Amino acid sequence: QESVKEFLAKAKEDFLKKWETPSQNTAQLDQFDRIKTLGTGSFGRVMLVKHKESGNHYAMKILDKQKVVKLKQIEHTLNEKRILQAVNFPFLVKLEFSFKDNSNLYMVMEYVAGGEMFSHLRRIGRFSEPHARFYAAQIVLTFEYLHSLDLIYRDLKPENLLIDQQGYIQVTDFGFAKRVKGRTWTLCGTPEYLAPEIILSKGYNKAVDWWALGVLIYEMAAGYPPFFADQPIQIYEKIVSGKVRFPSHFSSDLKDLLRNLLQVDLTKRFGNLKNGVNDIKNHKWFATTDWIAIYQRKVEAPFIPKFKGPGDTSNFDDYEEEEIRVSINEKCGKEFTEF
Ligand SMILES: O=C(NC1CNCCCC1OC(=O)c1ccc(C(=O)c2ccccc2O)cc1)c1ccc(O)cc1
Repeated sequence: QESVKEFLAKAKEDFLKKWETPSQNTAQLDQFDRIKTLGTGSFGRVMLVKHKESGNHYAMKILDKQKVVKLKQIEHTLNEKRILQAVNFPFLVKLEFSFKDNSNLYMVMEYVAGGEMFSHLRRIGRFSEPHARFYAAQIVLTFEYLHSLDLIYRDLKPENLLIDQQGYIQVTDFGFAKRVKGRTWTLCGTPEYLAPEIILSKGYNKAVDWWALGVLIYEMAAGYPPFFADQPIQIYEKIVSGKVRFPSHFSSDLKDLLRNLLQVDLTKRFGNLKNGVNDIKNHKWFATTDWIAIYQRKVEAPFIPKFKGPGDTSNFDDYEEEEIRVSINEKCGKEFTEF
C-alpha cells in the first residue's frame, strides 16, 4: 500500500528532524495578554491569551514546576512538550510557542474556539452513528500517524478532543503521550478508558489506544462509557471481565467493531493484529468512509460550533481566575533544563 507507505515515510523523517533537535525558548509571557481560563489540570491550567503585537489568540498551558517535581511526573511534562513540538497532522492541536520561567512551564498552542467534544456530546445526549464515525475516522488516522512515530497517546476521551471551526477534531492533552519502541509500564490515563493490561500492571503497547477508541466510540454512540461505576475498583473489574453490554439501537456492524476493539486479550485486538490499522479501516462500520477525503478535510461535518470571532470563549466553561505566580527565584531549573 504505496500511497500510505511513502506518506508515513515522509512523516517519520519530518518528525525525527524536530524530535532530535527540539525548539526551546521561542516566546515570553509578557508578549501576551491574559483573557480567560479554559481548563485546569493537576499541575496547572490552559488560558486564552492574546499576543500583543500580532493580535492573535492563543491557548497557553501553564504548569507549576514545583507541583510537578512534588508528585514526580517531570518526565511526562517533558514528553508532552517534545512530542507536541515535533508532530504535524491535521487533527492534532498545533504548538506555536514554548518557554519556561522561574516558576512555570509554558506551552502556547492554537486556540480552537469550538471547545471540548465532552460539552457537545453531553448537550446532545449521544451522537448518531454517521456523526460518531466522522470523529472516529479522524482518530483512526491520527493514531495511524502517531503509532508510526513510535508514539502512544495514552489519554483518549471526549474532554481531550476539541472541535474546530470546520467541525473537525483537534486532539490535545499530550500529557500522557510517550515515544516508545515496544512496551511501557506507567499506570496512567483515565479509569473508564483503561485497557486490561494497564489495570493488571502489565507491559503494554499501542493496543491500549485502540481499546480506548472502542470506549470512545461506545460513548459517542451511546451517550455513556461501556464500563461505569462509583468507585474505580468496580470500573476495573468490569473492564477485566470479557463482558460488555450494547444498547439495542446500535447497528450490528457497530457491535461487531466494538467487540474486536474492546477485546480484553491484547493479542486479538483490532489495530494490534498482523493487518494493523487496516482491520479497522476495512471493517464494515467504516464502509461509507472515504479516508483520503476525511484526511483532506473535504467531508461535510455533522456539526459546526456556534461562536463569533476566533477569540470567542462561549463553548468553554467558567473557572476561577487565579494569579499567574512567577517567583523572583528560579525553582527546579536543573530538572527542566531540556524544556
Ligand atoms: O488542552 C486544552 N485544554 C484542556 C482540554 N482537556 C480537558 C482538560 C483540561 C485541558 O488541559 C489542561 O487544562 C491541563 C491538562 C493537564 C495539566 C497537567 O497538569 C498535566 C498533568 C499530567 C501530565 C501533563 C500535564 O500537562 C494541566 C492542564 C486546550 C488546548 C488548546 C486549546 O485551544 C484549548 C484547550
